[PDB]
Formats: sequence, structure tokens, C-alpha cells
Amino acid sequence: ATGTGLVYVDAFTRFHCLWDASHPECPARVSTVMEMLETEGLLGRCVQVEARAVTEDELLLVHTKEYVELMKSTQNMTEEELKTLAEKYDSVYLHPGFFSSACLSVGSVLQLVDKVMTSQLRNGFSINRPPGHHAQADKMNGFCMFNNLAIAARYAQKRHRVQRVLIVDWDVHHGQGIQYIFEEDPSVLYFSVHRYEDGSFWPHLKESDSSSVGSGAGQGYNINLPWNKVGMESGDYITAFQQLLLPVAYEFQPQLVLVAAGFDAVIGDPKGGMQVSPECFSILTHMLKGVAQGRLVLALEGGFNLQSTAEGVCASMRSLLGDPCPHLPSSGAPCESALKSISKTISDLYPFWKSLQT
Ligand SMILES: CC(C)[C@H](C(=O)Nc1ccc(C(=O)NO)cc1)c1ccccc1
Ligand SMILES: [K+]
Ligand SMILES: [K+]
Ligand SMILES: [Zn+2]
Repeated sequence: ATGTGLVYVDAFTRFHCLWDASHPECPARVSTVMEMLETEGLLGRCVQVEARAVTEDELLLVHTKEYVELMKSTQNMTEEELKTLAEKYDSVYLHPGFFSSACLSVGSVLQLVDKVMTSQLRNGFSINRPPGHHAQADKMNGFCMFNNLAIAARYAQKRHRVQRVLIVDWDVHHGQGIQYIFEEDPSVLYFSVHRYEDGSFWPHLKESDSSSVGSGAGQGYNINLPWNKVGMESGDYITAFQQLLLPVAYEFQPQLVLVAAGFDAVIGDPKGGMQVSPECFSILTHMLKGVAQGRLVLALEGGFNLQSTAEGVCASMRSLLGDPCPHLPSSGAPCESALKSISKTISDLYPFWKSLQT
């Protein structure tokens, strides 16, 4: 009942980019994570949880029938057909095994949701690829086919009858797919901190700015924290969690926390441009264990430096397992640019959250 679940299957390595041997979204991402968890002795301290394939009905909580059908058909396509389809999307490749792996990727999160919601485990982490947070109702995007966490959130609500789910997205990119899916939904609060640079950084969306707060019944339930300078450090992230995310999370009172656990903000990532120490993720994970009775499930999103991502996963896992948090060399003092972004997000969200008022 107190344990930490871990899901990993070899199927997560069984797809890769057929037309770019240097593609950064590659099978080594997950095998290096598993190898470091093993050598650090963390893997043996976790409860191994089996994966499962998502069902059509589960996919349809988020995705359209037509899109599911098209994705299913990719398993029978030629390489030329896969490339022609992949090129209709932004930042996507395809592979004959992609669909099968994507179904296990979603299902791995659902397995952990089952165990955590029924108190069989305290928390858990799926070491999954493909990632999910960019995937949309009817299209692939950003190396994602299905939106793992969006499905998991609606599954927790439908199956386990959870009323409120908090999704925390600390990947360096905006999870616009999650934002879109829950745009009008007050039962799922989406928080994303991401590099933005006034739209210069991918995916270059105006909707990634803090003015996008959700709409209709969902007004106030979408919170974007855009960084407009590179080089953010641990103290910038800790400060954002302390000033903005935690006060709102406690007011929202979620019954489950899902984390889009990308590690492309870690020092050394080839694209993220940030300078967050892997150890920072021990602290960020610890800061999220205080809501939802500690019912916390992390799922791997991005992170392209094999060592940096593995270290970030290990740091998060140490906190899931209850190990005392490391001391951070860096002082938790944020930079001026981070404070500017945090204050602006608070300004945009204050009408909706009593915890964000004076
Ligand atoms: C051209 C560049 C802007 C583009 C890109 O970087 N996309 C991108 C999308 C999602 C993630 C992610 O999942 N991060 O966690 C990471 C990167 C790209 C496209 C094709 C091959 C390489 C790179
Ligand atoms: K993010
Ligand atoms: K929402
Ligand atoms: Zn990313």
C-alpha cells in the first residue's frame, strides 16, 4: 500500500525513425532510464506493474473514432505511406510498431492509476514512450500519437469516479494537446511551465501564453507559465511551484495528480535551453505529494539528453520512494525574468483563485 509502482515494457523500444538515424526521439531514451534506475538500486525498490494495451473505448475518452482508425491503420502501411502521413503533422515520425507501442504507453498510465486510486500503491512512474502531451483529439503532434495523461485523467474520472484531477506539466514544451482537450473543463486543472520566448520557441502558439486561462465552464482552470529567457534554474521552478502552483492546487483539492514528466528542462538537454539540475526534480516531486493524499502518477514525456533525462527520472523516483530530499547547491532565489513571468501568470489567473489574491 505504501509502494511506488513502475511500468516498463520492451515494446517501448520497438519503434524508431526509419528515415533519420539521428532522430532525438529514440529507443535509447527509455533503456537508459531503466539502466540507471537499476544501477542506482531504485528499480529494485519499486513494485513492477504490468503494462496493458489501451482499449478503443478508453482512447475515445479523448480522441475521435476517425483518428483512432487512421492511427490503427498505420501498422499495415509501407514506409512511404508512413512518411506521407507523418509529414501531414508537425514534428512527427511514424513506424509500423508505433501504434502498438502507443497503446501500451497509454495503458501503462492507466495501470498505475488503478493501483494508486485503489491504495494498492502510494504513487508510480511509467517509463513510457511514445510521449503524449502534444497529441490532440484528431491529430498527432510533437512525437505523440495519443494523449497519455489526458486519457488517464478522464479514465480516473469515469472508472474511479474521481471528481477533480490536477495535471502538472514540467516538460520544457507546452502541452498544448492537454490544454485543448480540457479547455472548457473545470474538473481537470492543467498547469504547464514551459519555454516560450514570446512564441519564438516551438510550438510557437499564442495560446501558450498566460492569457489562455480556459473558457466557458473551464475559465480559470488552465494555467500557463511561459519562460521568456533561456537558462532557468532550479530556484526558478521551485519559486513557481511555491508562489503559484501549490496555492492553486490546494484550493482546487484534486483527488489525483498526474505529471507530464519531461526532462528537457534539465541541464544538458539539446533543445530545452534550461539549466535545471536533475536533483531539482526530487524537490518538485516532493512538493506535489502534499495534495490528493499523495496520489501521484508520473509519465515520461520529453527529454532528449539520455543522461540528463535518466538522472531526472531517478531524482523524481527518490522522492516517490520517500527518500529525504537533497540539498540544492543553487539558492532557491529566482531570476528577474522568472519572477516577471510568475507575476504575469498570477495577474492573469487572480480573478479565479482566492489563493492568488493580495
Ligand atoms: C525542428 C524542431 C523545432 C522540431 C522539434 O524540436 N520538435 C519537438 C517536439 C516535441 C518534443 C518533445 O516531446 N519534448 O519533450 C521535442 C521536440 C524537430 C522536428 C523533427 C525532428 C527533430 C526536431
Ligand atoms: K510544460
Ligand atoms: K481545464
Ligand atoms: Zn518537451
